[PDB]
Amino acid sequence: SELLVNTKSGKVMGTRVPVLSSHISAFLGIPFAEPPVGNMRFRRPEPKKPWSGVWNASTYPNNCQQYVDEQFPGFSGSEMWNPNREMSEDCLYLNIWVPSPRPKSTTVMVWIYGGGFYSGSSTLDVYNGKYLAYTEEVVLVSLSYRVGAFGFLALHGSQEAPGNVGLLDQRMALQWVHDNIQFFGGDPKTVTIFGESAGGASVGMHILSPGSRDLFRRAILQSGSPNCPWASVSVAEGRRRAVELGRNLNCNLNSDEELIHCLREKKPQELIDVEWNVLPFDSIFRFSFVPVIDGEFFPTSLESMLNSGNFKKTQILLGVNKDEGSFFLLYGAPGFSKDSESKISREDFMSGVKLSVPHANDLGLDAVTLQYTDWMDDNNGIKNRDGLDDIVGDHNVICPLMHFVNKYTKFGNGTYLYFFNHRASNLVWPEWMGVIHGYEIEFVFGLPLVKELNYTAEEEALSRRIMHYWATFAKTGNPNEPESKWPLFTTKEQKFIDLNTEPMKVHQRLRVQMCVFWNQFLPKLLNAT
Amino acid sequence: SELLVNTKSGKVMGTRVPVLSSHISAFLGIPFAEPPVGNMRFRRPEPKKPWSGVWNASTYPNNCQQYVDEQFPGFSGSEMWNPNREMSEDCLYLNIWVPSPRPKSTTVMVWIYGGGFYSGSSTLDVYNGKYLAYTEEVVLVSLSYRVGAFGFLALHGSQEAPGNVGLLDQRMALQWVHDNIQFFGGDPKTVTIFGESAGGASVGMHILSPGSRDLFRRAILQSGSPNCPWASVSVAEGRRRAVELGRNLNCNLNSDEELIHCLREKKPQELIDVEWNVLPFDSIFRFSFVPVIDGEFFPTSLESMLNSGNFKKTQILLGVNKDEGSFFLLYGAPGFSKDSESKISREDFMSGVKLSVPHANDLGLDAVTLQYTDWMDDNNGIKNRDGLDDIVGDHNVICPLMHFVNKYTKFGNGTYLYFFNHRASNLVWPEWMGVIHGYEIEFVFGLPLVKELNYTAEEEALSRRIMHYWATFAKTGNPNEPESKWPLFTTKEQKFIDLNTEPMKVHQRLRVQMCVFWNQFLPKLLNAT
Ligand SMILES: *[C@@H]1O[C@H](CO)[C@@H](O[C@H]2O[C@H](CO)[C@@H](O)[C@H](O)[C@H]2NC(C)=O)[C@H](O)[C@H]1NC(C)=O
Ligand SMILES: C/C=C1\[C@@H]2C=C(C)C[C@@]1(N)c1ccc(=O)[nH]c1C2
Ligand SMILES: C/C=C1\[C@@H]2C=C(C)C[C@@]1(N)c1ccc(=O)[nH]c1C2
Ligand SMILES: *[C@@H]1O[C@H](CO)[C@@H](O)[C@H](O)[C@H]1NC(C)=O
Ligand SMILES: *[C@@H]1O[C@H](CO)[C@@H](O)[C@H](O)[C@H]1NC(C)=O
Ligand SMILES: *[C@@H]1O[C@H](CO)[C@@H](O)[C@H](O)[C@H]1NC(C)=O
Ligand SMILES: *[C@@H]1O[C@H](CO)[C@@H](O)[C@H](O)[C@H]1NC(C)=O
Repeated sequence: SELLVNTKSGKVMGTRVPVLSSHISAFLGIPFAEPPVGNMRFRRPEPKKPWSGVWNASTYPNNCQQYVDEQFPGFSGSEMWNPNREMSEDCLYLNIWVPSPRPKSTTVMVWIYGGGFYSGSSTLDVYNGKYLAYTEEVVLVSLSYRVGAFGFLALHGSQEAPGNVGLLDQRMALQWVHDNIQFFGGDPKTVTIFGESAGGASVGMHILSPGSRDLFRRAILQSGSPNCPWASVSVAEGRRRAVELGRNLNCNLNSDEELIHCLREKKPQELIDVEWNVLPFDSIFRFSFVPVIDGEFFPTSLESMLNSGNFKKTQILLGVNKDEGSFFLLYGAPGFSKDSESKISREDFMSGVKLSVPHANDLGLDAVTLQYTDWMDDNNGIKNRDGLDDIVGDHNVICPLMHFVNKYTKFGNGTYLYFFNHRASNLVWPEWMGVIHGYEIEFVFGLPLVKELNYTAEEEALSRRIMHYWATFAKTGNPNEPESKWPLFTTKEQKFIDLNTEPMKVHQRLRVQMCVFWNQFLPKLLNAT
Repeated sequence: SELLVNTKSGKVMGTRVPVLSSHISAFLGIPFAEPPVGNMRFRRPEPKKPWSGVWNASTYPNNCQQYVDEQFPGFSGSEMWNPNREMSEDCLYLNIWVPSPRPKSTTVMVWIYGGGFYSGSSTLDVYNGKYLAYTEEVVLVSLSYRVGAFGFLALHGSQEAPGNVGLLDQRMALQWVHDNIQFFGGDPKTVTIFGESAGGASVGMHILSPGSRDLFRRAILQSGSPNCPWASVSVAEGRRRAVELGRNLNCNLNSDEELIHCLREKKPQELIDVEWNVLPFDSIFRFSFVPVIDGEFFPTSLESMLNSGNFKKTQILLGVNKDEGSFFLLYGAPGFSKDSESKISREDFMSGVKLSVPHANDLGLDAVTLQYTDWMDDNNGIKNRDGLDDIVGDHNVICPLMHFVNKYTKFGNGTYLYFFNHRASNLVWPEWMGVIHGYEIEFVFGLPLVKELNYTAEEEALSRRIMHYWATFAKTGNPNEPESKWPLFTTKEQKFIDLNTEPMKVHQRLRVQMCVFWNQFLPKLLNAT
């Protein structure tokens, strides 16, 4: 039967799912690791022990334990991102959408979700892979990995909580795909990993880490880079946050063994309740438990790895959205509100700058403020709001990604850069937020093709165009069909294209003026002072 | 006789001079101090001893000893600024143009020339006061003062070469005007001092210095402010440069007395020959012997004086030209030439930045470079050239002046700001230089009214308009006739007007973006690092 697949770990039974007046196969909730529960919490993952009989893969699995966004109860804009399945530490499963009839050896795409390493679910409606798998004839896989303390508590030197285990979960899923995707009709030698936000940083981290490189062929990074200021911490900071977490739960802090034991006896929600109390600074776009530069998963600092060309050399396709920063200003910066135009006063602007660049001294803050202020109209509420939006987006997403693309392109085999600037016609978030962080995902996964979702014909066309770009790239290493051509990004010309409902346009040096400030000047200033 | 005036110092005989098909009286070469020759070199000036008989004031006096510009022999563009009379240390004289018939008590304007405190002559063709005196019915006076080492060698603590003596020469001339202008038909209670470049800085210095304040009523500053980075040095730097000058002339440096004695035995040209060798840095728009913050002429630092409102409170009219920096880049920056378009490479740009901000460390240089570079087109020769032009103009003239105007306006009785951006149709300097430092002078002095000079009718109209603005301001403290109105500059609105052949336009916050960088950010950065 088409819904029955025998893998190296055992047999799995899928289910037929309808999609755009047709059907395909779906194998949901396939385990790729032993449940990281009990004495295994914080530990590196273990491969799932093979099973006898048939594994029922007809329904979505549980979501990992995580902070749940309750800032706007009942509001779909924020709740569509929250876990939509019961949460549980027993959450290491993957999902696969397979075209019908089953392919023999087709292109494979593996999705990595990414809410700042503290949130994410492979089961969100916006991650339904049936549309992409069906439309582009690719085997679509979505994995999962532990987030929050569960996946990133780091007490370097300890083997019980070494850190980066959430990344290792991802790696184990990729290993499983590499070993078994052939049985689902996928070609294990043509696997493209792609993710957004922390998922985008994750993709880049697998490109960097020696132990992950051989597990995939190509990569796509959306609004996220491995070198993002929020994507990793030093072994020392990781340890500090781990100890501080223990302090919040009245744990014995005499030894790593004492701390870990205590943390393992706590219920999942107890860790989540105090998770945010360990951040070192009052800030936005900063998360508590994230990957650590340990000398193992990451041999050396990310910058020296990028500079020496110490990473997987292949083709990459990546880009950013127009207003990456708006979402984070809304959730934490004074003056912003979901139901107002959020015009910002000169004072809230300064408070925003402080929250946006927590690690900066006064001179650094002045440099930022000067760089983003229109001194011929410094009290313009809209300009202050948009200025902060750009500050947060440039610092946390765009400029770190541009640094990565320029460093990578020097050794890579092909780079394609995009700038997504289309605001969906059916967004429920206010207009001032613009093209929000994470909102290119629905186009990548083809939601606009679903009539009931109220997208415009132009948006459906955009989705199809993006899906075909992503799938063609995954298949050939070039988004262009062998129409206007998406030029290759080169060190010299640095071309990129815009992704919107208007006729494609090619541009050059994406926000270069600002990124030179964030990538070259500010770091030098903070280091000299 | 109309050409005979009895002053408190003796009788003087003037001469009738033709002007625009008419005539007026001119009393040229009137001495206001004892010749600062011999043992008086470097000393404070002494009042001229009264004389018996009639002083022949029919011809221009000698010009003070100074460096002579030979960068373009035979070229009028540069030579029209060189001394046009024999040079001599016996140069402390003033010139007066009086309307005919002689007024009884009319508005007085005193011009102060200013080539970086190292050059200047009251006899230049562009300083002919007959046009302004005649056209506006004002008594026009042009004074003189020692420049170079002769007027500013400073060995603080010594009474033989205390420094600032060139400023004291100016003061003595103003004292003479205050005491005797009534006999020429001028009203000593309505004297406006005005000057350009170092002359503009001088005007501001008389506004600041307690001992000069009571000698005039109003002030006009053109392309120069007292706080300019090149307008003054500390007592320590002044001493260092004085000693270094002695070192260049093989002087005994055991004591101030030894050094001064040696310097006084040297011929004037010997000091001038090595004058430029004492600068501390390789730089442009920096001069060797300039005013010193001595605690006497200047009670305290200029900034604390400006901040505490410790200065003469009256009305001021001041402004700048569009391309203040071009002239200095041409004479000293790599890549610039008088006969080429001077497109600058990225490397010469960096060399230019270094020469423009000599006192800055590498971080400071990077900040400047970043601020003036268009990173979407960093190798554009014209943009690099224009960028350097702006850097030099903003740092040395415009931003220091804007800082002065904002500090002054807080305590002053009325401020009028202008931005001169008309390039004369008959300039012989290349087009890339634009509206050059010092080129608004010919319009202020009315040269365009002279047909033989080949100006356009529109330029004649502009000159008349400017002359009437200057004279009406000198007379009433308001440039506007009791036509489009020149708005008052206020701390709040910060309005100013443009001066060109096009219909007057009012603007706000003159180059505020750049000046915040130069006046607030860069100083803070250099101080923190
Ligand atoms: C990506 O790598 C390929 C192969 O390493 C580059 O193309 C090569 O194609 C052949 C090998 O398969 C060689 O014979 C060619 O010489 C080589 N291409 C050239 C002209 O050097 C390809 O250029 C790389 N693409 C990018 C964008 O770097
Ligand atoms: C940085 C946090 C994110 C990102 C964007 C949004 C809108 C919500 C978020 N919590 C989230 C939640 C779940 C998820 O899968 N991705 C993301 C990406
Ligand atoms: C800073 C030096 C200057 C200024 C502008 C020019 C063009 C020449 C200059 N040497 C000069 C020479 C004589 C003079 O009277 N003024 C000036 C003003
Ligand atoms: C598991 O499979 C059975 C059929 O064997 C069926 O009830 C359903 O698809 C799954 N059970 C659940 C989770 O309801
Ligand atoms: C489409 O529009 C209807 C009615 O306006 C609305 O109720 C519905 O929520 C929209 N579609 C979606 C995304 O549910
Ligand atoms: C000085 O005055 C005399 C007349 O007394 C006359 O020769 C001329 O105006 C002046 N002399 C000079 C400098 O030629
Ligand atoms: C006016 O033009 C003539 C002829 O073109 C030129 O020789 C002269 O120099 C100009 N006028 C001046 C400033 O001398």
